[PDB]
Amino acid sequence: GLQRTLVLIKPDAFERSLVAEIMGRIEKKNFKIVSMKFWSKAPRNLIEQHYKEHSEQSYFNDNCDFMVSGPIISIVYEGTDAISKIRRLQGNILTPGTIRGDLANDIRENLIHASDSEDSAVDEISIWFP
Amino acid sequence: GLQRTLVLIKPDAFERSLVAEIMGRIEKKNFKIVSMKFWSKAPRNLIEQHYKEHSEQSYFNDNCDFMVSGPIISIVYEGTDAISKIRRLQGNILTPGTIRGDLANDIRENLIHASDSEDSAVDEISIWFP
Amino acid sequence: YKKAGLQRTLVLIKPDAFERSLVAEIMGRIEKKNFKIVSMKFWSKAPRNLIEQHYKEYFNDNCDFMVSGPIISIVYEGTDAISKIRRLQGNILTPGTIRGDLANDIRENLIHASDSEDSAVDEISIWFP
Amino acid sequence: GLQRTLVLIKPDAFERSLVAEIMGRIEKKNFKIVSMKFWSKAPRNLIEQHYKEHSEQSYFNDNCDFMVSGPIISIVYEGTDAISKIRRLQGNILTPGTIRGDLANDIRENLIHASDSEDSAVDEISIWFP
Amino acid sequence: YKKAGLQRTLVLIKPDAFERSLVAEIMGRIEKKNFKIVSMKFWSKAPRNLIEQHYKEYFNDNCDFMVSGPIISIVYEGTDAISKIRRLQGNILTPGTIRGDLANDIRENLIHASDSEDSAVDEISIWFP
Amino acid sequence: YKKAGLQRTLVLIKPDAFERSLVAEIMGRIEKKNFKIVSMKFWSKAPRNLIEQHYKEYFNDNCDFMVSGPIISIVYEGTDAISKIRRLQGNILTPGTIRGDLANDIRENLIHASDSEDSAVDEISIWFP
Repeated sequence: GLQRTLVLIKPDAFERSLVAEIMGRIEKKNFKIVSMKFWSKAPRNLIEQHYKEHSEQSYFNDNCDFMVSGPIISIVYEGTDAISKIRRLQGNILTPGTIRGDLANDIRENLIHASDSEDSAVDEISIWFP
Repeated sequence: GLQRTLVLIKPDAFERSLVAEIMGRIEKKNFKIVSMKFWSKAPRNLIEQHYKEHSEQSYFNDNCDFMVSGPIISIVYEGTDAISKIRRLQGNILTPGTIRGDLANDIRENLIHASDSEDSAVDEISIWFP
Repeated sequence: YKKAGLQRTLVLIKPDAFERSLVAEIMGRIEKKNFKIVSMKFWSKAPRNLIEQHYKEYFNDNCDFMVSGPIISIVYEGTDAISKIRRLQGNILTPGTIRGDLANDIRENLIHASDSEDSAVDEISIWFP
Repeated sequence: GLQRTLVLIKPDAFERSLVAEIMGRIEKKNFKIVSMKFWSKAPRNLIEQHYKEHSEQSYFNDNCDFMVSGPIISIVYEGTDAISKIRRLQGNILTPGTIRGDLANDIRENLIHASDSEDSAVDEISIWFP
Repeated sequence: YKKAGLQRTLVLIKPDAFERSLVAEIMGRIEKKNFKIVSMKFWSKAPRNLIEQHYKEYFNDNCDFMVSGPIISIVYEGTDAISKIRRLQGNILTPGTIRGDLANDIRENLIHASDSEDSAVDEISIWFP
Repeated sequence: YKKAGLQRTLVLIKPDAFERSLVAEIMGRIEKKNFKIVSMKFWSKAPRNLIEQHYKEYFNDNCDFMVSGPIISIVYEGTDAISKIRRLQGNILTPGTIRGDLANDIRENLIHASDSEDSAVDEISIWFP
């Protein structure tokens, strides 16, 4: 059962030279790249539609400022249970073995975003890959 | 308390060039290779005695076809709590940090098999290493 | 984004890299050498057109390989980027290099990097007008 | 919220050539080295003040003998939630993805020690870095 | 199993590799170069006999090392496998190679690879009759 | 601790290595070549003094870099350690080496290793009297 999920490689991954290292972990898990776009500086409006459900929260503007402070890469990966499986690779900073667990230490500069559900994926994918 | 467990490196590991990568993780955990046999194409009868407890299940024939579609390696590792420890390294595809968690994405082509118990180990070891 | 430099070069990550899951491995070596990405473009199957202009010099046989699977064109920036990355690409006989460590075929060699300032300019023009 | 924790790289890491591999995992998690001391052979009295809460336990002398059988490195790392985060990287031998999980197989020769609490950290840091 | 080629060579993964836990590291470099395994044999302690025939040319001192710990003999297949793998083995002074990156001793050098077509044939015969 | 040898050399892990989080990566390559650590010293900011004596030969510009961020001085021991580690350090153009794979600047080059027996002795004296 193939699925497609959207993944974002945040500006901090570029600053810390962890782009290849992050994509590699996903690649080694056997997921394929269907679509890919490189953003030297993603358009703010595009960032705000993506994080719109956090529109009423405190760090919304900062997270937005951050997502626009460096290049970004948006990828559409394809694979079996891709959405759930990749969301797990991403993990969290308190779980070693995952991407955020082994490489991140901030809840804002967390190197990567992966769709968390089917709806979220279809919406997220339509945003960066209309 | 030393133990010996049986490990199988499945055909997909060869197709995907992950043989060294899998053995390395076990090696780095400090387990030693006691016995090793390389099978360009393991004999089907040997495969069926090994998966005989699944003899009445749907994917039995397919899993069997798969295990005979490429080379295989059978290894007997030795170490403290080897059986339980290695079974954990193997893990599952939903748990990053483990072998199946970081490299597999199918419940059939799961790159590796590790004995799941003492009895299973003694029986499995007598099968590939009579 | 420190990486930045005094030279711009074109890199092509070939289909075989995708089939053998070495895309990251390859990009990692360049990234660790501290070169930055200026432009990047992914093609599920680069246009027959561009492949022809690029190698415009068994021509059709290789062209077929470069069009089979997907490719990624990248523009790297850094000091002496052209030469340095070329050395990273290396060849099938030189261990320590990308082709040296990961490839064993003169056509299916995983990656392409501009060999000269002239090449780089034309190559960047073909993939990034 | 920065914190400082104390970390010890045990003699076995040296024997097994895993010093860089262990420090690398901590480094990649983005923690910085504040202080560092290399001990060809740490002084026994220093080892006993550190493991003094185990003074009445069976393996106390052995663990002590071991900690003095090879070189050791004491490091003070600094980062956000450093104490808790690094304690997690260290993990245990039953949890792959962590340092002990991927590289250790003995509860004594466990390659690394990381402070387990703030008090433990302040005390441990005053011990090796008075 | 694409790897396949036009040449067959013999590799010996020495005891020190096992003691230093570099067996996988070593096999990985060859596997990433895309060479396939044809034959493989593990010896908890290769026969004194075979060690003698192999190096049949301080002879006894080295023979002792090759018989101390375990060894793994492997037959690799690929285009120009003999030469290519030999270059991967390299030497103690050449970084980027197996011996170059991982060894620092002329006897205890982790791995052996056939140096020529003739050698390869005889070596494969000794370990894989 | 087998590593041990017949030669002693001095290594400096520069500030850029810390900023780019390559300290372990660098130390790992030497450790895998099986060299052992004899002496080691971490400096949050090595003394202006020592930097001057070391390079005592734009002098002030480089001295500033070596004093900006932290550094780690290490004394490695092994057979032919001086030469061998020097080769591991290599240069910006040689892939497979530390500078070859990870650096792209003649000043900010991540690591320093004694180039000769004489150098090694003086360098070890400056950082480890």
